Formats: sequence, structure tokens, C-alpha cells
Amino acid sequence: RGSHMWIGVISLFPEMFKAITEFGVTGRAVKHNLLKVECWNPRDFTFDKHKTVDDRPYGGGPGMLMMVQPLRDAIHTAKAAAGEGAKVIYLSPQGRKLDQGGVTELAQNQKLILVCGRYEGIDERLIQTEIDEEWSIGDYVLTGGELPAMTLIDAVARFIPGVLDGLLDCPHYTRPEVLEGLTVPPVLMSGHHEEIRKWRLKQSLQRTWLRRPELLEGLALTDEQRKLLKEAQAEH
Amino acid sequence: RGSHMWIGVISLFPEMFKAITEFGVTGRAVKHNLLKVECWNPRDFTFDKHKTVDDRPYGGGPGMLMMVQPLRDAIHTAKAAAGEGAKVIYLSPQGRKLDQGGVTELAQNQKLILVCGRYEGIDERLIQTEIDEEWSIGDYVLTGGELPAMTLIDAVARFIPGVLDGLLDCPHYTRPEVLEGLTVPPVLMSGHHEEIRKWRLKQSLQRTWLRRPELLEGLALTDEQRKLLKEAQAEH
Ligand SMILES: CC(C)(C)c1cccc(C(=O)NCC2(NC(=O)c3cccc4nocc34)CCCC2)c1
Ligand SMILES: CC(C)(C)c1cccc(C(=O)NCC2(NC(=O)c3cccc4nocc34)CCCC2)c1
Repeated sequence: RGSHMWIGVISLFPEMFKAITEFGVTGRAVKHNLLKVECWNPRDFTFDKHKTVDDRPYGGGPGMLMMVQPLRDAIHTAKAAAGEGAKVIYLSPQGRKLDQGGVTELAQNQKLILVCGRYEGIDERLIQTEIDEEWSIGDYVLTGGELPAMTLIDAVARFIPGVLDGLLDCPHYTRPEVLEGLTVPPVLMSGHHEEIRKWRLKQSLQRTWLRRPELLEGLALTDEQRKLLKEAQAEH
Repeated sequence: RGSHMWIGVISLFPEMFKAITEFGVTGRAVKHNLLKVECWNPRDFTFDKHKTVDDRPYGGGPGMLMMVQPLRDAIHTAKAAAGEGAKVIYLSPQGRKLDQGGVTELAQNQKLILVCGRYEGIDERLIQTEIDEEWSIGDYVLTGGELPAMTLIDAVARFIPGVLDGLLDCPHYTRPEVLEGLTVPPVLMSGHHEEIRKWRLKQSLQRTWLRRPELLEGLALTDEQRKLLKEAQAEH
């Protein structure tokens, strides 16, 4: 149309992204030219014999950093290929927390460049001069930002035209009817779609309430949803 | 010793895990027999001609589910290979939030089995009969649980003996001294390691304070850390 999404990746390990470009939903999205994922490797932007990509930190210590020159130059080549208006994102443990709202924001960009850290990360000044936003997938210690980048790609790809609420899912049941002695809720077997709808929405709201209450803090629930939630809170 | 960690994976797309078994820190950990990652594919546990792995939900609707039989039987084969005492984890959007504390808990298990969902997920009753715990990497909509599983593997692998605080990092600086006109904080160039230590710890605490305050809510800071934080709060 062209609504195809383009995502550039800066990574020391571009072959990892096969995990999203060759498999599943994203893989089908790449096969049908709805998503293009392009990788540039800082290892290819070095000029010494040994293709060095780490550097010592000013101040000393054991924590190596990504070498500034090969990293910056990969970013620039990626910006040159994106053309005007690509948003550059540092997958960073000190970034803004990723959540579904954040995903919808990022999905509104047609060109993104993802920068994946290694070692203890990248020079602070590279954030000022090259990074537009910093995003984190959660508060845990990883060894690189590739997996966070792929998670991020997977989440945004669902907003690409041609690829196909905010609360937790209701329980799902498939065959068989009785599984190790455990039976499906009769309402789902009943065949009355209006009782099934009310139950599924009510169970969704109770799950959200019990297991992730904070997802409710930003919604104004519908009349029906407030009624079904109040019932479920009392029945508990 | 044997302290080698073993992680079984149940996935419709086992080839994705090459992204952690063939690259980086985890790849070195697999090459040196410190971590073993074994995959079983529900597609291999089917008995129809077309190797069907999805099923319709009781209650109707467009949301397909993982078919119970091939999934359950892959889990069982994985449990049989683990031997006594493997913890089975469903990577699930309705699970307990992953955070560094959670990672250290999970890293205390020598055998883990990771179950990765596809479609809208797995039968509720399979959680009662086969899943020990449910874990989520964050509040966003993905298309499968493989990437969450790999993130989880990456985080726990750092606790394997032979592979090598809780606050956000201080800013890092490497060469060059002046980068697009931006200079390194003089203290890092100074060569006095005691001033460098105090600065790095103080900047770490301010970052944590400003960008992720909630990481402070579970610590009793040291005398030095409380002093450096109070200073930084006033200087802001
Ligand atoms: C937050 C807290 C747990 C206190 C903490 C403190 C200090 C360091 C780290 C840490 O994990 N540093 C290592 C690196 N991690 C990530 O890149 C990374 C990690 C997590 C989510 C992410 N989302 O995008 C990129 C992410 C950074 C550069 C190389 C890997 C984490
Ligand atoms: C929480 C909220 C955003 C409201 C929401 C509501 C409803 C569905 C989904 C959703 O993403 N469902 C799809 C699946 N997602 C994940 O498996 C998954 C997603 C995120 C983190 C994870 N950590 O481990 C596995 C994870 C589940 C089965 C196939 C993929 C998310």
C-alpha cells in the first residue's frame, strides 16, 4: 500500500533474528513482504585486524563496553538505509518499561532501528547523540539486548496491516470434555452463545482483578463490565 | 561437579532456540557442557496424517488453542527425561511477573521444563495437572512463548557455576575522551579510584531513584548508599 513495516537491527549476533524472521507469525509476515528486518553487525564496521568490538571503560573495572566507533557507524549506515524519520531505540535495562500501551505507540512508526547492547552496554554519550528512546522489557539481568529486541518486534508486528482486549484472558478449554477427571464448565458446552459471552467476560475481569489488578487502573469499564466485576468480587 | 543446569523446552518451533544455544554467553555455556537445552515438539506427538497441533475451544470463537494430547505427551516425555524433581513452568501472560528476585528463585532449580504456548494458549486444566508455576516476562501481547522462554533461560544461565547489583547501572563511558563534543566526567579520567567508586555508586542510586524508584522499596540501603542518595536527591 505500502504499509509494510521496516525494522533495522544493530546487533553483534544478527543470526539470532532468524528466530523471528524464519518462524511463526513474524516469519509468515517476512515471507509475505509485510515486514522487513535488516541487520547490521558492528563487527563489520571495525578497522583493526582482529575486528574488536568491546572497549575498556574510563574509570577502570571489569565491565567491558561496546566499542563506540563500530557501533556508531553501524547505526549511521542503518539510518542511511531507513531514510528520513526512523526512530532509533536502545533496548536498555534503564529504559521506559514496555507495556501494551507502549507497544501501540512504537507500532505507529513505519521505520524503527533497534540497537541491541552487549557487555555492560553502550557509552552514555551515544544515547544523547544517536538514541531517540530507551525501552526495557522487564527488570531482570540479561546478557544482551537481542532477545528484548525480538520480543519488541513480535509485539509490534501484530499492528502491521495484513497480519490478521487489554485484560487477561478468561480460562480456555478444548478437547477433551473430561481431562484427567476435570470437566469443562457446563456453560461452554451449553451452546447458548449469550451465556458464554457473559461468562467469558466475567472470568476475564476476575482474573485481571486477582492476578494483575493494575491493568484496571487505566480503564473506564463498560456498564456491563462493572456489573460483572462487582458480582465476581462478591462471589470471591 | 555436576552443577550443569538442564532445561527442557516444549515448543512448536524448537529451531528458534538456536538463538540461545549457538550464540553469545549461553552458546559458550552450551559448548562447555555447563547448560543443556533439550527441545520436544508437540508436532512429533501427534497421530493424525496432518500432524494437527491446534484445536477449537469449547464455547466457539476464532481463538484456537494448543491441542491437548500432543502437548501433554511432549511434557510427559520431557518429565521422563528429567527424572525426579523437575519444575514445569508455563510461560504465560497470566503468570507471576518475572523480576530479578524471581530469576534467582528459578535459578535454584537444577532441572526446569519450559512450556511455550502458541495460538491463544493451552487448556486451563493442563495448568492444574501439569504446570507447577506460571511466569510472565511483561504485560504485552506476543504471538508465542518461545521468546519469553529464551529470555528466562538467558537470565537464569548467569547463576550456573562456571559461567563467569540490583540497582540500575551508573553511566558508562569508553573511548573517545570527547565524542561529538561531549566529554567524559573528569572524575573518571582522574585516576583516583576512591573518588571513582563514590561517584559510580552515587550515580547508580540517582538513576534507580529517578527511573525505577520501586527497586529501592525492597532494600535496606547501606550507610554509604543512604548518604550518597540523600546528597543526590538534594542536588536535583
Ligand atoms: C534493571 C536491573 C535488573 C536492576 C539491571 C541492572 C543492571 C544491569 C542489568 C542488565 O541486565 N544489564 C545487562 C544488559 N541487559 C539488557 O540489555 C536488558 C536487561 C533487561 C531488560 C532489557 N530490555 O532491553 C534490554 C534489557 C544491558 C546491556 C547488555 C545486557 C539489569
Ligand atoms: C497481559 C495482556 C497484555 C493483557 C495480555 C492479555 C491477553 C493475551 C496476551 C497475550 O500476549 N497472549 C498471547 C500469548 N502471549 C504470551 O505467551 C506472553 C505474552 C506476554 C508475556 C509473556 N510471558 O510468557 C508468555 C507471555 C499467550 C499464548 C500465546 C502467546 C496478553
